[PDB]
Amino acid sequence: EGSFIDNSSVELTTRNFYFDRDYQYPAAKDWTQGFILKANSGYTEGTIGFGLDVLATAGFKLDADAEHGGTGNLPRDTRTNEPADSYGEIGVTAKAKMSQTELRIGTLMPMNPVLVASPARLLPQTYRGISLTSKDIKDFDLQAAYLDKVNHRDSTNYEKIKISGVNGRFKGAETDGLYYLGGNYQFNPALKLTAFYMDVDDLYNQTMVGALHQYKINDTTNFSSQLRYYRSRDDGQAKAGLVDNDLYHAHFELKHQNHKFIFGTFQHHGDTAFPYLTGGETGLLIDTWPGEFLNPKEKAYSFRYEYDFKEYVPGLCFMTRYTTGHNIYAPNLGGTNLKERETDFDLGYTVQSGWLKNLGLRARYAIYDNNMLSTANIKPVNETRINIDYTWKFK
Repeated sequence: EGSFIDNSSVELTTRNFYFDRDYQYPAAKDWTQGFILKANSGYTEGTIGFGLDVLATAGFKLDADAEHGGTGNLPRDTRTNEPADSYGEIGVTAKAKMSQTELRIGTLMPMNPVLVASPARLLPQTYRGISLTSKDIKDFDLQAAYLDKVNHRDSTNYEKIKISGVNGRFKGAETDGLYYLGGNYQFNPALKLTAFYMDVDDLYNQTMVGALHQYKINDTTNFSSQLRYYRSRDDGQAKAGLVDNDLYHAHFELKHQNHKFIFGTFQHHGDTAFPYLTGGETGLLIDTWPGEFLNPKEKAYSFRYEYDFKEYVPGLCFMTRYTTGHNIYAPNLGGTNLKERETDFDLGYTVQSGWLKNLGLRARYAIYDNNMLSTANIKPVNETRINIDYTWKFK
């Protein structure tokens, strides 16, 4: 009984994480230590191959006053509100696969343009469900899933999925489950086109379409164009209320030598905001941090620089971004035509290479403001994140 175990991988990340959200509601602030264990067995020999994945996860308090609770890093007692001394999920996934087409059941971590299990706090959020995925049809990279429960990043248990009522944009309310499906086509070597559909029962459905385009000029000098469209609405009884949003997101990139230069825009049309699920973020951006820019009717613009430092220090890498929003419609929260500001700074040192393969060191700072009412959930804030990740590889 060889492959299953000869090919198994076994990795253990250790993170030390400091999170502080300060306003001028008190600070939401903690210092925490994490442990993430992934064991994915190889595949059994045969026409069909069988396997077993394991996620084992544990967080511990280091300094965390109860009055600064509810960052996403520790759960908190629903009687007393103390953030826990410690906590841990154990999840398990089965696998089957012929060719390059696989089928999974149990803990899952979807990551596509409509849906993202959340990496953004100490521990990941997971769903449970069934996926199917396949690259066997030529040029098509596909995925589908049916998901029925969710385990949060700051919880221990599988709950029912539900929709965020942030800012009063929608009545929060829970579903029985959701599916997605889509993937993408490679049209020709420069161009690549994407399509998804996600139906969340009695809550909302969504259409995503898109296209990425590559164009090179030098060895050092490079440029891409991505144009996406998202049509968000109601499946059946619509227990959330009205959902009527059309989003257009264009995103361009010029890389020259070690520098990048990036422009984004969101353009919202319709009567409401762009909906999403609780305990996480969106499949729109890989991160955009405390400010999110999804208010109803909003028009927003984003500018980004990056600098890779190979020349001086292999592994070192820097970023900064200015993001502005407007014609924002929230009469409950102080007006039509409101606005949002953010300034992000981000410094990542990661050692690929060497005997410290996989050692991470990272600062992130954000300065977010608005002119909306103090009684909004998304509130003017200055957030700090520092983390120290290392990973062992036992096999």
